[PDB]
Amino acid sequence: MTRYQNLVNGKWKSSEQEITIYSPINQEELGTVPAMTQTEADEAMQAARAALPAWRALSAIERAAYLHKTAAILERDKEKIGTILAKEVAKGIKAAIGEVVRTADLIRYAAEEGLRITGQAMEGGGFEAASKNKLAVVRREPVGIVLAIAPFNYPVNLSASKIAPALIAGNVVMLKPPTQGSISGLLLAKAFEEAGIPAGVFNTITGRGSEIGDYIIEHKEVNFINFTGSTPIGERIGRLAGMRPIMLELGGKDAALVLEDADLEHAAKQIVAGAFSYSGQRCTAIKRVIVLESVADKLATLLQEEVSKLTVGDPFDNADITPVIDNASADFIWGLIEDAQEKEAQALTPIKREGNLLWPVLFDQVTKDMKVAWEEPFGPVLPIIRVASVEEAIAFANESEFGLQSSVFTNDFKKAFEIAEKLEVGTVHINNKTQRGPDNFPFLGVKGSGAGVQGIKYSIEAMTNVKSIVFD
Amino acid sequence: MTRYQNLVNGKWKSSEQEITIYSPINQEELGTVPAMTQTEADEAMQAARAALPAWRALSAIERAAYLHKTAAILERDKEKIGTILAKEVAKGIKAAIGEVVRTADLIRYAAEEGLRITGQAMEGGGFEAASKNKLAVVRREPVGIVLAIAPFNYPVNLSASKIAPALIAGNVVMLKPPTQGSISGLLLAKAFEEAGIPAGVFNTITGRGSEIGDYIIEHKEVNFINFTGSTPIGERIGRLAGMRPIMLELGGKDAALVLEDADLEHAAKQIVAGAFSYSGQRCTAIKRVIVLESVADKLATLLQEEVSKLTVGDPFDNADITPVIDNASADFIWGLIEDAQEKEAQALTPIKREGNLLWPVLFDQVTKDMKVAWEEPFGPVLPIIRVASVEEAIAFANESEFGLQSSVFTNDFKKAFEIAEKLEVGTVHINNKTQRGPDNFPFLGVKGSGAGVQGIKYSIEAMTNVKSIVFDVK
Amino acid sequence: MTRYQNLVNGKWKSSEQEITIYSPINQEELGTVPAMTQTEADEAMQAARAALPAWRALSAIERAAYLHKTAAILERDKEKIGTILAKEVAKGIKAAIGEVVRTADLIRYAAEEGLRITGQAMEGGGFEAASKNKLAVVRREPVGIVLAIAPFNYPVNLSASKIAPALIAGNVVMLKPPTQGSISGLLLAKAFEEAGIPAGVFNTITGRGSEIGDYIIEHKEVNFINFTGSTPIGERIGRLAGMRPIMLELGGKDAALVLEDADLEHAAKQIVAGAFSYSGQRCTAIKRVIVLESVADKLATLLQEEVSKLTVGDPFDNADITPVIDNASADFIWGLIEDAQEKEAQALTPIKREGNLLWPVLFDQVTKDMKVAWEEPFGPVLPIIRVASVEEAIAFANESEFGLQSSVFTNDFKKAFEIAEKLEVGTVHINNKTQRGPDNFPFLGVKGSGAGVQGIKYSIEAMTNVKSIVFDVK
Amino acid sequence: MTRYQNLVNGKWKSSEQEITIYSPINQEELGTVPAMTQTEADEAMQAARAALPAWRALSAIERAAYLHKTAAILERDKEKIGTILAKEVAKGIKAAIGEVVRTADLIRYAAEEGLRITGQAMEGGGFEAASKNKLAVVRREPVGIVLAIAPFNYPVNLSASKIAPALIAGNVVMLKPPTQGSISGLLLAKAFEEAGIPAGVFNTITGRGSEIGDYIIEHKEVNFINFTGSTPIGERIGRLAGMRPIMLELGGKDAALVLEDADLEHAAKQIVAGAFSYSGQRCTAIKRVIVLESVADKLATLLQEEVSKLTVGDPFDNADITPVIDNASADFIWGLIEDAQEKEAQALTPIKREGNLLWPVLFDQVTKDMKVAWEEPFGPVLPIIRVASVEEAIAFANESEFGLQSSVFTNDFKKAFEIAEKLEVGTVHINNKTQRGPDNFPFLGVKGSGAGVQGIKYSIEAMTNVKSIVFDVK
Repeated sequence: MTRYQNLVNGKWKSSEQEITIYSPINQEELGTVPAMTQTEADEAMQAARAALPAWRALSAIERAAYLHKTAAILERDKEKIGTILAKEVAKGIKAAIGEVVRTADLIRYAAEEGLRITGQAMEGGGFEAASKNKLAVVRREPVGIVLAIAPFNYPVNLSASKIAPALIAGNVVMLKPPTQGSISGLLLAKAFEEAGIPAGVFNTITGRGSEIGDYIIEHKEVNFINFTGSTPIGERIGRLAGMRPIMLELGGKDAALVLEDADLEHAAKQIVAGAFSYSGQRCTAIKRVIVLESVADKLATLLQEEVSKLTVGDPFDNADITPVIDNASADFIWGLIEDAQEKEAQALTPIKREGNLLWPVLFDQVTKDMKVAWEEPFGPVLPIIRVASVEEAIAFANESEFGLQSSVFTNDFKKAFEIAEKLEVGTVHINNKTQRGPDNFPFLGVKGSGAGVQGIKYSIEAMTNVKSIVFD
Repeated sequence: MTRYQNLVNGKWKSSEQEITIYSPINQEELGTVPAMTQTEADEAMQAARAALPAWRALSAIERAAYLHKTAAILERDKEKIGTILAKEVAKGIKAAIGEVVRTADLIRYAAEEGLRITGQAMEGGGFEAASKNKLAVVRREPVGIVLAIAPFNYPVNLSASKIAPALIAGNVVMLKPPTQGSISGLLLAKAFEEAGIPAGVFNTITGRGSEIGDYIIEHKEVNFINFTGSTPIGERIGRLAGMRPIMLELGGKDAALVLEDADLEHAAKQIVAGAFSYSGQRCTAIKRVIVLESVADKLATLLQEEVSKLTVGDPFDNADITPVIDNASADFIWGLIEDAQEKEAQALTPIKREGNLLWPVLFDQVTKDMKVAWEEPFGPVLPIIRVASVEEAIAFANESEFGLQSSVFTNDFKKAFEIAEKLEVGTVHINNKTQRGPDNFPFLGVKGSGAGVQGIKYSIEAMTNVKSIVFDVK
Repeated sequence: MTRYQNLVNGKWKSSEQEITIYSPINQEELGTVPAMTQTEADEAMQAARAALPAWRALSAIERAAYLHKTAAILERDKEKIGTILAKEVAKGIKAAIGEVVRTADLIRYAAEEGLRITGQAMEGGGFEAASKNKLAVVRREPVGIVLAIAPFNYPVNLSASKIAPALIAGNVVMLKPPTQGSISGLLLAKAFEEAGIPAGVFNTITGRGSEIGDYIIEHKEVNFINFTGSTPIGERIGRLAGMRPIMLELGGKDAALVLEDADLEHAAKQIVAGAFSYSGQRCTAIKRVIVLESVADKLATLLQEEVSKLTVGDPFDNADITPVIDNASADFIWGLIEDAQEKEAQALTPIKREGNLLWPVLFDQVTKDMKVAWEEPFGPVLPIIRVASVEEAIAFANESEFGLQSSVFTNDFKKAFEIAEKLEVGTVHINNKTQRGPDNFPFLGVKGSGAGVQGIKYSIEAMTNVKSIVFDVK
Repeated sequence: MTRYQNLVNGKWKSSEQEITIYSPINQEELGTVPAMTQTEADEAMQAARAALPAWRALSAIERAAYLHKTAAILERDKEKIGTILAKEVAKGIKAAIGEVVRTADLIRYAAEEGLRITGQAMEGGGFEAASKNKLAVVRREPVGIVLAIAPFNYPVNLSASKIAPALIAGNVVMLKPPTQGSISGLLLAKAFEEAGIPAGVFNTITGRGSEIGDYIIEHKEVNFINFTGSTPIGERIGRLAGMRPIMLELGGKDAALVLEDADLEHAAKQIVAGAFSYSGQRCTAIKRVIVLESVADKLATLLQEEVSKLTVGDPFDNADITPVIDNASADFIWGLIEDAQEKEAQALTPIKREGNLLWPVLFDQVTKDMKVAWEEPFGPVLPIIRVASVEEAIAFANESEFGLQSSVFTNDFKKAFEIAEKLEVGTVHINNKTQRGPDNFPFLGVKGSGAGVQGIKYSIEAMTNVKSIVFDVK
């Protein structure tokens, strides 16, 4: 048995109690991570508070050098990290190695982007002539101790997208890796520690949501909460964070609005790739197709073909559809499928289940009464909703309680721009699948899909405070 | 007996139950504002949600034209608005007219600044080569409905600072005027309605807090809370908002760090002019003087002289020290003064209380144990703190619960910059009093002084969502 | 016998000699302007140099107040300015009044844009760790005396697009109104003097290009040359300026690339409006149609139908084509037409001339051998050029020695956005005619079509110097 | 006898004739560089024009990768290029190694800077309601072929400061290394070719100035000229470029204004370090001390001690003062010293010459009538000027014909910031010496000291053209 331990104040620490992690594919005992106690979690935050000053007292280029060394150590260990990440969140082996290398690239970009944050030198005289001799120098300072909470679906990539923009800002961070995927967060901590980052600048917390989960969020040293997860927990984090600054990125039901003049082969390929990447267990995925009744039949057949050519197996065979993360989620997916299937929705793809591994289901003839039309599954299920006009498509898309992303497949671009401006959403992709995209691109969700704006530049900006120095 | 009404959906409505306003000067009946209910608040919110699309659909220059007309009408009626404001919050008559003028300037600037917001057009090829043919046209969109809960100390200026940056961005607003100062907010609504602002884009909500307060501040149709007020109430609003965006401007106890190499005459003038303005009832006022023991005696002498030159009396006599707004607040300042007196603090100025009319009190020899050294009085009392080192001064300043603004009074700007970067505060004024400043300057409070960055450009960017459209530049 | 004067040092001065101005439509005496001599130009430069400091030492808000007063006076005299402008450069009355209104709006926008020029505060610690405690406050200061040389096409709009963006920056302006249109530049000067702009801040120089034309461009007091005109004079004064900053706005041969999936009725209307507005005498006009071979016949029919509805007459009837500015230009345009006609190009519209008044001529079947395919006519002539593929269209468009603008008419925007990147122009309009456009938008020409970037923000930026004030914050 | 070759299409060519390079230290043989003819320059131009589309096409990550590899190879061969550079320009050996390291750092910063270049996305709503639905995507495009010609001062660093910004912007470059320092530029080209930079995107041109040069500047294929050198040559290049964009960095007398309250001990050290780094042969070195008469004697004594500490000798052994670049410059500096010595200026340090090696000379009592007070010596001598007031100091500093940089040694930053706004320079260092600085900081000269803004971001923005793709959104 491999026993992993938390990085606290530059040191490795085990707790009295431990948590054992099991593969979502084999249920094989994968390792063990410590289960910390409220007191051991205070010690970690006191270490962070004590390491804050000497760390934000460095120049940006030195801590950027630390980040670059971490990225190099990550990239040389891509297979070692990737195989256990694949084992732990049931991800394809090429996909896991891919996110490790994409994480290294994200860390490099964040290091060189937080290294160029310039301020302002505002003047006074265009507002009043009595304040004409007052220059204000508006620079930007770290918020302090940033607590990053990572999702299971990307334990290395979303955690790093939280860590690195904080660290380059002069900002001490504490990571809480998810319960399923804590080994990956601890391997990221291993890379950070081997890079030589000072003691207390990067710390990890592992435990059970019952003991230290809400305690670390409501702590006084914590200055910024950066959370990725689902809306039930995001609502709590928003309510009990207080007046304190937060960044939440919760779920979404991204719609693929397909119109009359649309390249339906391109639309079908892009929709299936987006919808069934990582079994649909990703927040930025197409989770409903809203297509006009004129082209809906051609689109349905094309989608059926694309979904049929998807391989459904083991992660290490690089299957397209690997088993979902646990049995509770598979039960939720099966409930959504049963509700849709008993309400007379034609299933264009076979519906079958072997434990966690459940087959991609493509539903057609979906109405407003089936729950698969409204709820985010995180499973390989894709409803097809048929509407009469583009106005009904806009109304149906905007009737969701979520608003991350959308796709507006069409051929007229003034029409796509009109539709994109009418969609209550954060990002509109025209003629493409929804992505978190190049990570310089902004990433946000509106309505109940999040709070704050992600992306490297905006993440670096958000975990900082502006300070004006006003003189004559 | 004047009965004011609420601007709801472009029409003046009144409720069957009304609140009476009494001037803090004479306790004279000053008017009567509606005290409306849950359902009337629902109707106003529905009117705004219906008024969005036709107002979001307007171009920026048309929305700016409405705001320019509002500012012209506000400059037209300086004396009427100013007299009613002076009566209602016990503010000097010359400073009430000045607040109306500053409000008109603020909303002109907000209109011309919000019609000038540019998006980004970033590319993917600098991040990775597989995204080289990808353009994100990232622009800005309204949040929707904005609550603009305003404070008593500036009912016209600090409500327009929330309204104008919201309306120019494409938002529609609910204004909740303060309990004491509601008539001033309704007069600002008069100006807005007379400007021809479309129906439902500006709405006002007056009522008893325990009825239409937490209700409106947690409605599902509210998209942004913009609140100025007290730190406890700000805590509750950050709680009740949820994951909705908020701007909170809360209290602050601004420090005036005075060092040895400091021009003590200028420091004394700035400190008194900052501390005893509107009887200490601002949030960016000097509230602590932290001075090195080397120069503390000369500083105290100059401070005492200039506090003594201050005028106490009637607002219509343009007195520097007008009555405070409540009996409860007057009792709060009295309790702080009593705690300082009982604990052997050297009062350098007479302590008097003729009703609401507290007297400007300059306390010296203030220690860490008195409450006046740690609590925001919103009254004309100014403690003097003595420290033996600049590090000790920085530690004492950073022990505060508030982080709004601070002054460093010195002659060496290199060390002034050092101290300024060491102060846990939002703005540092070097050799000058703290102030909300040229409203184009950023205005924030770290710690328990608030959440969000204010200032005209910053407020326009705050009440606005990011929308990016990503497509292939093939 | 109306006599106009030059605004120099806040006062009006006439010279010994004069230039008589004749209407391009009636040849009737329109007035006289002074023919300044070199020493008078020196005195205007000296007045400007003496007025620069106190103008620089104002607030942006005060200079903006001056600019706003000028814009109000301009909009007050719409018809008085517009009638004379139409008489002097043969614009339509509606066109001339619209020009004056557009200049008023441009001055207001430039005023409100010059108030919001923010500098940056740069740190050295990102570049190297030895410079971490070193901060650069990089702001922007006026270049000094800007000389604006205006065109005849827009003698009020393309003169205020140089003066207003400079006066807001703190720069003093010397205006050289065009030879035809000099009355208009002195009528704009009257608005600036009635506004009350300080003495020396705005001065005018009307003379002969032989006596005071390279003398003013080669003066030592001039710190920025802002010129709009034709490419030969632009080449001359670009070489003639030396190291001094210049902004050249020269000619263009804007192409309308029309593709097979284009909406040909929209394309035809857009092309005709752009090509024959002000009878082709704009720099930013469609000067050639590069239509693809498949849709060329249908596009030519639609183009012929819409060129046949254009009213050819006099200004005061608001005709579409009015007489060209002078006889030399009519002769040059006639030479281009004759060359095209003898080269066997089919003329789709009648070819007729009545003095300066040329009828719009639409040429089809134009090859690269005809001079109308390459040379800019500044008159009512539009060649139609047929190509086999979009590669040949792009090659033919890029074979010109002028950049400036282009219009790609198509229905696939990922194709228009790909052709736009291959076009060697400053601005590509997609499914619309070329235009200087919202004056907030960038306006630039590449190749031989200009130097520098205009647009209100970029004009304000370019006529300023960068000043960095690096110090230590240790 | 090493034979060096020019890089063109990724291949090394040599010409028939060649120029021999002699070290300024001992007139020793360093090698020969090609002396190409005008036809070979045409072939290099054509190679770059052919390489441009494929370099423009590939993404910014890929160009940045090439630049990063060049920087790594420069780090690898510090010692080789360092020793060759020290022999070639009589640079101190540690100074030469340091220049190569700083060059690699500049390459890396420019590559990472070029990825972040983001465009605007403008709307027309706030200028006009008519064009509310119009959106302009304003991005940035390379000029084409950039011609960078380097100085002898820093033939590796001031070469790279032109190569890297242009070449990350998407431009292809060809470098004309100095006559004395060509071997160092060819070693830079060696690093670029070894990194695997594509063929034709980086070319090198060496030869006699009277043959290829001037022809090189006047070529039709050159789109940008980036020159650093002397003011007389830069003025010729400004005339000879025409309307094409240029960026010129020329000489300067960086004044050191020392005031009453200045920390004289710190000012003396800063002044001597700045004035005598590389024995006076920098453009941004302080070449002139303006000091108030009351503190002038103490400042002069401190300056004398600091100058006496300086070591004179051989570049190996790391002498502070090393032989000047050639004998013509040694004669020019000696003529300036003779003129100063003639008119009763008291030298505080021995005047002494050993052919090419000059001793540092600290002159006092320098007046307006001596040439050393107004001519740039590019040699180890600085004058001290006595003034009676701050206004007199500012007037004397602004009588110069050069802008560039200047230092104000004081203790009141509010006074220094006021003197900085009145000094006609590009950058003003408060209480520190003039320097090109963290290369992220803006570097500009304002009057006869140059044209354009350098600095890494500013040089990237200068090498590029604006492009708009205005289209309709509704």
